[PDB]
Amino acid sequence: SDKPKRPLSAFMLWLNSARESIKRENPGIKVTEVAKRGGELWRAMKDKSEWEAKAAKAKDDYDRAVKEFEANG
DNA sequence: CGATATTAAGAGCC
DNA sequence: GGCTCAATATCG
Repeated sequence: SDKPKRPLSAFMLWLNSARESIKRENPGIKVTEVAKRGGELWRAMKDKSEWEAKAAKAKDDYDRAVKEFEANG
């Protein structure tokens, strides 16, 4: 199928798991507080190759889905 | 289905 | 070359 949900950053990949880790320490948080805590934690996260490999995988399937967007429009 | 709220890195739309 | 992308939780 055409029209993909676009690819993500290495940040967004980690933020989804960090949301659950931040919920364990702060009960009032949802997503925007996790984005602020996220900014300070990602600044200190060297060797981010897990997060970079997962977003690079999403970029390859995005390029595949985008090829079908030109085949169907 | 589309709009509100916060933060980042990559390659696309036409 | 200005605009595009989630992730989670709710209402028009």
